[PDB]
Amino acid sequence: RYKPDWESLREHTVPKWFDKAKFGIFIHWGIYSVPGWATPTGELGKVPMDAWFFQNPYAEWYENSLRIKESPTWEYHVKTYGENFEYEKFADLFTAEKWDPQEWADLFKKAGAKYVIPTTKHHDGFCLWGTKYTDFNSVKRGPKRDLVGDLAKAVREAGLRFGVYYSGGLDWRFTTEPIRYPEDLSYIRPNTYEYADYAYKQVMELVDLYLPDVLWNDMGWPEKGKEDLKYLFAYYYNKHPEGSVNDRWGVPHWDFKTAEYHVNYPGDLPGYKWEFTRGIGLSFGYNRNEGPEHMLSVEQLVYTLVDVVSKGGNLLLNVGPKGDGTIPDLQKERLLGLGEWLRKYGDAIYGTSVWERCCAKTEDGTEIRFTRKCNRIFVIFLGIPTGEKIVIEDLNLSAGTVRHFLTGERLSFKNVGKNLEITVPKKLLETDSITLVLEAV
Amino acid sequence: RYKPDWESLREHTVPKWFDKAKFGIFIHWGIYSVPGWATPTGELGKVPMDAWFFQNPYAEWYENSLRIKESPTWEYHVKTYGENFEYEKFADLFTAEKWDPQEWADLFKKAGAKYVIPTTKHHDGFCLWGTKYTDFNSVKRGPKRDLVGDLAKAVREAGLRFGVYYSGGLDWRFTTEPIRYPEDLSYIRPNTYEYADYAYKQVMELVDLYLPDVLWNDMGWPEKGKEDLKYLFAYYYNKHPEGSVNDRWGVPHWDFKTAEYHVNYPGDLPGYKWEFTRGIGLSFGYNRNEGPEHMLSVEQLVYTLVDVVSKGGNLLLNVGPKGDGTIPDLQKERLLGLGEWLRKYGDAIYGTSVWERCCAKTEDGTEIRFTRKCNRIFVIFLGIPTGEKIVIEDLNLSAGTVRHFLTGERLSFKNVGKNLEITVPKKLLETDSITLVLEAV
Amino acid sequence: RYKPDWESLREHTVPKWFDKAKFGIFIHWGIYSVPGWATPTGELGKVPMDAWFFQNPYAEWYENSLRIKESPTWEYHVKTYGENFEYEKFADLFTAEKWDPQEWADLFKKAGAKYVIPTTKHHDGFCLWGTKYTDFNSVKRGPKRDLVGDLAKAVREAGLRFGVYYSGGLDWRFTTEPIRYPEDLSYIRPNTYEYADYAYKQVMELVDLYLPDVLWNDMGWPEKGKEDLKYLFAYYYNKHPEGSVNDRWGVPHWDFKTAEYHVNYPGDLPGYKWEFTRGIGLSFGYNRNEGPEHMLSVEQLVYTLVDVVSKGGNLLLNVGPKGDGTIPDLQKERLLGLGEWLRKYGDAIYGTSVWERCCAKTEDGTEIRFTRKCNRIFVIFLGIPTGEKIVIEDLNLSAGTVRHFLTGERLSFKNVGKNLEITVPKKLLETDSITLVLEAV
Amino acid sequence: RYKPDWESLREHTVPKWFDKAKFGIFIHWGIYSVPGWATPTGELGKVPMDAWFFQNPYAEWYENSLRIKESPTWEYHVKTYGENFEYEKFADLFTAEKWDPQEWADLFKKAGAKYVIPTTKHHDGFCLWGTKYTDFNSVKRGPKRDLVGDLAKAVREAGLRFGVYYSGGLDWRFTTEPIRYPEDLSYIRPNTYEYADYAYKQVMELVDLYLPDVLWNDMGWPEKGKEDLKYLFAYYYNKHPEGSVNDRWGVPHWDFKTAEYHVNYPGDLPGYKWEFTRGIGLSFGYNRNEGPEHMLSVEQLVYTLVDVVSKGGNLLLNVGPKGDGTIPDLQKERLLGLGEWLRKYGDAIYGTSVWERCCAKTEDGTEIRFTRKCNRIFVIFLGIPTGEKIVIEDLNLSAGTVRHFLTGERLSFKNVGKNLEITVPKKLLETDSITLVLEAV
Ligand SMILES: C[C@@H]1N[C@H](CNC(=O)c2cc3ccccc3o2)[C@@H](O)[C@H](O)[C@@H]1O
Ligand SMILES: C[C@@H]1N[C@H](CNC(=O)c2cc3ccccc3o2)[C@@H](O)[C@H](O)[C@@H]1O
Ligand SMILES: C[C@@H]1N[C@H](CNC(=O)c2cc3ccccc3o2)[C@@H](O)[C@H](O)[C@@H]1O
Ligand SMILES: C[C@@H]1N[C@H](CNC(=O)c2cc3ccccc3o2)[C@@H](O)[C@H](O)[C@@H]1O
Repeated sequence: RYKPDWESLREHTVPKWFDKAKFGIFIHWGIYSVPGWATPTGELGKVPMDAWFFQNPYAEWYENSLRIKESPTWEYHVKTYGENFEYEKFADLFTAEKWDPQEWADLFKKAGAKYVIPTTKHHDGFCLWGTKYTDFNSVKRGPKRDLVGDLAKAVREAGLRFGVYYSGGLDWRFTTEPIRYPEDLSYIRPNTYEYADYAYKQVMELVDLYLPDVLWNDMGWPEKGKEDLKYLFAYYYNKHPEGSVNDRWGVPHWDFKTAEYHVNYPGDLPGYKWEFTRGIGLSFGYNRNEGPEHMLSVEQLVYTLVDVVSKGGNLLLNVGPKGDGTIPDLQKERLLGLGEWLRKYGDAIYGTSVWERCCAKTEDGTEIRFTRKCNRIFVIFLGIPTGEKIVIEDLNLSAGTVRHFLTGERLSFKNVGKNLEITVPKKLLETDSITLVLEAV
Repeated sequence: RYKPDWESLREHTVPKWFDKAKFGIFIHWGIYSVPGWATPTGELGKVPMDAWFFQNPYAEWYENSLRIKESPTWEYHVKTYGENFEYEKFADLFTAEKWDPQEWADLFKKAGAKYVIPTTKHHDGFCLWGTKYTDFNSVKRGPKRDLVGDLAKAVREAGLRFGVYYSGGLDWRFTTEPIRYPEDLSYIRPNTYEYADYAYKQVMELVDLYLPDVLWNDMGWPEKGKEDLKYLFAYYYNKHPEGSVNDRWGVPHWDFKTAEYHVNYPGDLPGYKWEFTRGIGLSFGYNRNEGPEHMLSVEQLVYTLVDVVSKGGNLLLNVGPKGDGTIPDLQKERLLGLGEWLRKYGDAIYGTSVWERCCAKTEDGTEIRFTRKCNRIFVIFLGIPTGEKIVIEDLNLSAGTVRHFLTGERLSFKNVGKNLEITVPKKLLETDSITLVLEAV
Repeated sequence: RYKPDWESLREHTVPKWFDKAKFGIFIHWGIYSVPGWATPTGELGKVPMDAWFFQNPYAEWYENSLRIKESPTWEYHVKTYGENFEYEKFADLFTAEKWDPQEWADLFKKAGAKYVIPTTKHHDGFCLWGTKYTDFNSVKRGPKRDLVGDLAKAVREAGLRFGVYYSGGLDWRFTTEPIRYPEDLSYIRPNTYEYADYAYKQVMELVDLYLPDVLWNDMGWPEKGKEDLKYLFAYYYNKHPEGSVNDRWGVPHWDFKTAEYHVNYPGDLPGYKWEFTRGIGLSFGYNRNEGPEHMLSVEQLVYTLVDVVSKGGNLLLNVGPKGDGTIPDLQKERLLGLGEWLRKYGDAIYGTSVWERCCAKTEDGTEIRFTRKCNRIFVIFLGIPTGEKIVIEDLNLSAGTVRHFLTGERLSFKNVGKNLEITVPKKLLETDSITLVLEAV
Repeated sequence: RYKPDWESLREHTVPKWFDKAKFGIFIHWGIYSVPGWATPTGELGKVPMDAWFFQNPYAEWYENSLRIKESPTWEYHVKTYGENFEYEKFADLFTAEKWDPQEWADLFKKAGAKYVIPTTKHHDGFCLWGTKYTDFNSVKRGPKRDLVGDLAKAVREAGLRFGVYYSGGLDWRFTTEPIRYPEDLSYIRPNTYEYADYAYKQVMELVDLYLPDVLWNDMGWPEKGKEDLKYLFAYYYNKHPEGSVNDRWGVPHWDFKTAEYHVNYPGDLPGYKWEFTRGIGLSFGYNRNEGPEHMLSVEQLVYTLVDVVSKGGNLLLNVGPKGDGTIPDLQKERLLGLGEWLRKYGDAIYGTSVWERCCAKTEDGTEIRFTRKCNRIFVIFLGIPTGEKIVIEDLNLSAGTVRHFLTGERLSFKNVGKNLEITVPKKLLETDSITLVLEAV
C-alpha cells in the first residue's frame, strides 16, 4: 500500500503503459463549445501577456472574455446573443444532439492515440458527469446525459486508456471578476474552505465512479486543499497502482510534468517523463474562427510528435468538438493524417526510449531526431531529403549496419570525420511519407 | 496593482479624502432598533467589565443581554413582549415604515459629515442588504427592501462618501451562549471554517455590489479566515484604490486605527491616522431609555471633534435610528447644532493637518487645541474666554500676525516669557459661537 | 511604545526628515576597493542575466567573479596578484592610509547631500567596525580602525544624518560556490540558524553602537531570521523613533521602497515614499576601469535627481572610494557640480512634495518636472529652452502668477487650449544654469 | 538547474550508473574498530528489541553499550582497558599504522564491487576527515591523516564510484544518556539548532571536498534541519547531477530506498530502486568475536546478491576493518570468492533489469531467480541441480531458444503444462561454479 505522505507516494513512478503510449487525445468540450468563438491571436508564449486575456485565443475562456466589457468576445456576444443572455444559458443549448461516443473512440484509435482525456469540469465549473455536488452538470442540463461515463465506456471498449481532466485551480461559479492580467490569478480564485472541499469531493467522486488511468489537474490546487492530496493520491494509487497524476497540483508529487505550447517546452532531453499539450489550432475549445491558417498541418503534427518523443515526452493533442458533439472536419482530417503516418512508422515511436541525444541535422539544414528500442536506433528526419547523399553533422556511429526503415534495405554509410555519411537510393527516398526514417543497429 | 501579500498591501496608505474629511456619521440600525432598550449604565472604559455585559448600555447588544436570564433586559423583555417571543421575531417587526434615505442624507450633509457608514450586519447576524448567503436579511424579512443599497445611492447623490460596517468577529446566529465576561470573547465565537467562508463571502459581496469607500470591520476577524484578507484587500484596492479599511481585522494591514469611548483614546499626537467613534449618548443602537442627561450636548460634541482633529483623527459620530426609520429628535438637534458650528468654523477643521503640538491652555484653565493648513495655524479654545486679556501658558509664536478667525481682525499679541499674551476685543469675543478661534500666520 | 508585531510596527511611517531630505550619499567601500576592478558592461536591467555574473560591472562583487574561473576578473587577478593570492588577503592591503572622514563629510555636505550611508558589511562579509562577532573586520585587519564609527562622528559633525548599509542576505564567508545565474541566489546563501543569529546580532550591535538614522538592509533577510525583525524593529524604533528602514528585508514592514538602476524605477507617481540608487558610473565599488564614458555627467545627475524628486523619491547616489581612503576626482567633480546646482536651486527640491502630476513636456520635446511647496508650484525644465516663447503641452494653470525662479521676475502667460504658453526673456533664460526653473503661485 | 523545493528535486531520479552497478562495498571504520568487540547475538529483525541494545551485535555501537553499566560491553571494557579509560581515548589508539588505501581499492575491485562508501562519521561523532567543525577527527588525533580523502583518491584511481556515509541522526558527542530501548531514540538526540547546523555544514563540506557519488545518511535528519535538505540537495545535484541520495533523511525526496538485514527486505519486486545492506557477519564495525559461524559463506553471499538483484536492488555489503587499517582474512576470503563468481557470471548481474517476476523454483525445491537484458533472460539457480532433467514449476517460455550460459550450448526444452522442462547434460552442470545459469532468448 501507499501511505498518505509525500515520502511514501514518491515510491510510485510513471507507469509503463503511459511511458510507452507516446500519444494521447485531449478533449476540451463544454458549454463554451456552443458559442465556439475566440479571436485566434497566436500561440501561448508568443502573445504578450498584457493583451492575452483581452484577446484570448482559448475559446474555452469565453466566459472570462465575456466578463471583460468591450473585449472582442463581449461585442461578439452582445450582437449574436444579446446582453440579456447570460453565459450559463449555454448549458441549456448544449445538447450533444449528434454525439456518438463509439464514433469518437473509433476515430481516436485510427488516429494512433492510446489514451483519451476529456475535460470533466473546465474553468466555467460546468460538470460533464452526474456529480452530486452541483446541479450545474450535463445530466441535469443540456445533454441530459453522463458524458464522462459514456465516453469512458466507449474508450475502454476500443482498448484505449481513459483519464480525466479537472479544473482544480479555477472555477468561475465561485468568482465574479474576470482575469485581466496574469497577476490577477494570484488573488481571483474561489479561495474558500468550501471550494477546497468541493474540489476534493469532485475528484474523489471521479475516482470512485470511473477509476481513471490519469488524474490531469489544471491551474494548480486550492492552497487550503493541498494537504488533502496526500490522502487523495494514496486512495487513488491503492485502488489503481497503474493510475497516474500530472504536475499541476502544486504539491511535491507528480508522475509526469507538462508543457503547453511554448511554455516549459524542453530544447533537449529533460531528465524526467513529461507530456506536451496543444490544440490542433490555437485554442483548446472549438473555435469557428480558426481556419487551416491557424492549424498545424499533418506534416507539422508529425514533426511535433517526433520532437516530443525523442525528448522522452508524450504528446496529448487536443480536439475541440462542437456543441452538437461532432468533430470539425479540419480536425478530423489532421487526426487521420497523423493516424496514417503512425500506421507506417509507429514501431519507431510506441515503446521507444530516448537515446544519448535527441537531436541532429544534415549539412543542408534538415532537422533529425532519434529514438531507441534496445540496440535499435531510429533516425527520423523531419522531412525527406532530395539528394541520395546525406551528410549528418556531428555524428559518428559504431553500429556497422544502417537500414532504411520501411523497406528494411541495408544502406551504405561511413563516419567521415566529425560527420556521418549515408547514401539513400532515391527509390527508397520515394517510398517514405513525411519523414525519411532510418534504423541503425 | 496590489499583490495579495502584506508587504505589497502596505503600499496603500490612508487616502487623502479620508484624512481631509475629518467627520463622518456611523449608523447602528437593525432589528435591535425595534425594542430599542438598554440600561444607560455609563461610558465604555468607565464601567467595570465584571458588570458591563449584565447591564449593557449598548442597546444593539439586546439579544446578548436577552440571553442572560434575569438581566435587566430579560426582565424588560419578558414583561413587554413575553417569554414566547424570540429575538428573531423582531426581524418581522422591523418595517422601516417611515424611512426616507434622501432625508437621512440631507441631514448628514447639513450636520457637516463627509462620509457615512451603516451597519450592514451587526452581531445578531441580521443583514441589511439582499445577500444571497442568508435569508435573515432586510429584503426577505421586515423592511422588504435593500437598505444598504438604497442608502448608498442617496448618500452618494448628496456628494458624501459611503462605507460599510460588518460584524466580522461576532455573529450570534452561530452561537447559543451569551457573552457574560470579557474572557468569554476568547472562545464564544462562531469558530468554524464555514463561518470564516461566510464572512469572506459577505464582505466580497458588499465590495462587488456597492464598492464602499471604507470597509469597517468590527470585533476582529475569524482566525481561520485571516489569510483570506490578503486576497480580499488586494481585490478591493485593485477595484478601488481610494478605498480604505480600519484596524479591527487582527492582521498586519490597516489604513487607520480606531478608538471607542475611552478605549485607546490618545492623550497626544499618535503618529498615525486614526478615528474616534461613539454614540451621541452611551449606546450605538437606539435606546428609548436615554434622556438628554446621557447625551453629549452640542458644545461637548464640538469640543470632542476639535480634540480629535487636533490629534490627527476623524470623528465617526454614531446615530441610532428607530425601527420605523426615523432619527430621534434629541439626536437630530445635536447633529444640527454641530452642523451649524461647522458651517462657521469648518475651514479650521476640514483639510487640516496636525501642528507641532495638539494642545495648550490659558492661565485660567481654558483648554486649547491647534490645527494647521500650511503656514496658517488655527488656535481653537474649548469655550469662549470672559476677559479680553488672554494668557496662554507655555507657548511662544514666531508668526508676528494673529487674526481673530471669524472677523479676520488682526490682534495684538506678544510672547511674555514662557507664555503668549493676546488681547481679544470683547466685540469679537461676542461674535464667536462655542469656541473662540484664532488664526496665526 | 512600538510592539513587536507587524500590526503595531505599521504605525511607524517614514520620518519627516527623510521625506524632505531628497538626496543622500551611498558609500560602497571595502577590501574589494583595493583591486577595484570590473568589466564595465552596462546598467543593471539592461544586461542579460545570463551574462551578468560572468561580466559583472559591480566591482564590489569581485570575490564572486574571482570564484568563477575564466571570468575576466579571474584572468585579471591571476596576472595582477597571482593565483595564490586569496581574496581575504585584500584585507591586509586595505589600509586607508590617506583617509580623512571630515574631508569626506565636508565634500558630501558641499555636494548638497543630507544623509550618508556606508556599507558596514557587504556580501564578502568583511566588517568596517569593530564587531565582536567576527575577526574579519577593519579594527583587527587592514586599517586597524573603526571606519563606521569614525565616519559616523564626522558625518554628524557636518550636520548630516547617518545610516548604515548591511548585507543581510548574502555573506560569502558562509558559502564556497559563486553565484553564476539569478537562480543560484535561491539556494547559495548561508542558510544556517547560526547565520540568522549572526546577522541579528550584528545589526543589533550597529543600532547599539551608532543608533543609525536608516537601516538599509540588502539582498533580503535570512528566512530563519525573519521573525526576529519584529523585535529588531521595535527595539530600534523605541530607541530612535525618527529612525527608518528600507524594503529589502522580505517582511511586511518597511518605511520606504527602493529602485536600483532600471529595476523598479517608477514611470509616474507611485503612491509611497521610495529612493533611487545607482553609482555615478556602473559600479558601486570603485572600478579603475570606468572613465567619463561610463559616468553620468553633472547635467544628467541633475536631471536624475529632479525626475526622482518629482515622483516623490529620494536619490541615494553612490560614491566608490579607493583602498587608500580617497575619492576619485571623476566622482568628486560630479558631486561638486551637483552641489553647485543645488546651492542655486535647492528651494525647488528640498522639503518639497509631489504635485498632481510629475511630468510634462514642451512643444519641441523639452521634458518638464514639477515639485510643490504648499501653494508654490515649481516648474523644472530638463534643459534650458533656446527661444523666448515656450509652449507646454497638456497643461493649464489657474495661478494667475508665474515667476522666473532665479530672479523672481513675473512673466507673461496664458492658457492656449490644452496648452500653456509663456514668454521668458532671453536675459533670464541666460541666467539659469542647467535647468530653466519657473515658479507658479 | 534543480530548484530548492521538493517538487523540482523530484525530477532527479536514480542515476543510471547506480542502477546498473548492482554491488557496492560499505565500510564501517572508526575508533570503535580498536576495541572491536560485541556480543554476536543475532541478525537485526530477529533479536527482540527489548534485549538488543543490552546485547548489541553491532560493534560500532560500543560507546552506547559501554554507557549501559553491566552490559557485556561494560564488563569487557573494564577488564580490558580499565574503568578509567573513556571511549574518546580510543581516538589516540586508532592509528591505522598498516593502512594502504590502494590495497583496499584493489581488493574491492577484485571483489566485483562498483562503488565504495565509508563511514565519514558514525554515531560516536568522530570524523574521518579534516573537518573544520570539530577537532574530534582523524587529522588531529589517531592517524593524523585524512582517511576519507585518501580513500576517495584510491577508490577512484581503481575506477570505482565513491560515496559517503554520514550519521545525521545520531551523534553521541551531543548526548550523555545511552539508548536502551527503541523508544529512547524518539528523545535522546542532539536536538539543538546548533546540531542541525553542524550536520548541514559537515555534509556540505563533504560535498565540497570530495563531491561524492552517493550521500548515504543514517538515522534520520534533525527535525530542525529538515528544510535545509532542499537547499543541500539542489546544491549537490547542481554540482553533480549523476549524484544520488538514500532514503534515510525523513524528507519527501530520495533516489533509492534501503533495507537492513531483515528490516524492509522485499519479498517480491517492490516497484522502485532500493539497496540491501548487511555485514559479512552480524556487525558492521569489526567484531573480534565473530567467527565463520557468524558469517555468510561465499555461496550465501552469491545467493544474496542474486536474490537482491532479481528484485531490482543493489547489495551494499559491509566490511569492518581493524584499527590498524587491515581487513580480517575471514572477510577478505569471502570478498574474493564472490569476486570469483562475478568474474564468471557478471553478465547475468551487472547492467541487468528486472523481468516479469523475480522468482521461481524447481520441482524438488531449488530456488530460481531471473534477470534480464533486453530480450535475453537469465535463469539463475541458487545451487546446481544433481540430475539432468529439470522441471521448473509455474513457468512457461516463449523463446524457442534456451542456452547454457557458461558454454553457450543450446539446450532442449518444452512447456509441459504449467511447468517448463529442460535437459542439462551433466558435463555442463559440472562446469558451473555455485549456480547453474541458463539464458533464454
Ligand atoms: C490545457 C490548458 N490549460 C490552461 C491552464 N494552464 C495552466 O494551468 C498551466 C500552463 C502550464 C504550462 C506549463 C506547465 C504548467 C502549466 O500550467 C487552461 O486555462 C486552458 O483552458 C487549457 O485547459
Ligand atoms: C462600534 C461598537 N463596536 C463594538 C465592538 N468593539 C470592538 O470590537 C473594539 C473596541 C475597540 C476599541 C479600540 C480599538 C479597537 C476596538 O475594537 C460593538 O460591540 C458595538 O456594538 C459597536 O458596534
Ligand atoms: C546597492 C546594490 N544592491 C545590490 C543587491 N540588490 C538587491 O538585492 C535588489 C535590487 C533591487 C532593486 C529594486 C528593489 C529591490 C532590490 O533588491 C548589491 O548586490 C550591490 O553590490 C549593491 O550593494
Ligand atoms: C548500516 C547501519 N545502520 C544503522 C541505523 N539504521 C537505521 O537507521 C535504519 C534501519 C533501517 C532499515 C531499513 C530501512 C531504513 C532503516 O533505517 C546503524 O545504527 C548501524 O550502526 C549501521 O550504520
